[PDB]
Amino acid sequence: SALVDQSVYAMVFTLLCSLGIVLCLVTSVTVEW
Repeated sequence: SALVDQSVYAMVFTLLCSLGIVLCLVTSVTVEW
């Protein structure tokens, strides 16, 4: 969509990044525990 939905596309990207960061923490700790 760089050459052309939403306007601020980074909000969902940041939320997806936060989900990825949070999920990485959850996966690592659970395996160790």
